[PDB]
Amino acid sequence: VSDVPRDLEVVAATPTSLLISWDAPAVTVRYYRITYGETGGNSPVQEFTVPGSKSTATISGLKPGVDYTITVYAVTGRGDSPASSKPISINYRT
Repeated sequence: VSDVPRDLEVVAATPTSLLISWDAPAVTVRYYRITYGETGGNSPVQEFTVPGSKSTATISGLKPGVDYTITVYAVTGRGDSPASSKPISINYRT
């Protein structure tokens, strides 16, 4: 029944890459969408999707010491009614 991402935390931080790790439900999750970009910007860095099969993912192309806002869109869906999940976002300085 747990259909809400959790344990969103940072495992490690390299001088040129960050490793984030959250959680994927047990239901049939089509795909996820992780977008990131500095707060108060006119052009977000970027974003990418995944079969929601992996609960972790590596990212690169950022900068140390800077307010970072990440947002994860858990898109499940079944066969018709677009079950718009509950996208959530959190601010964190990395």
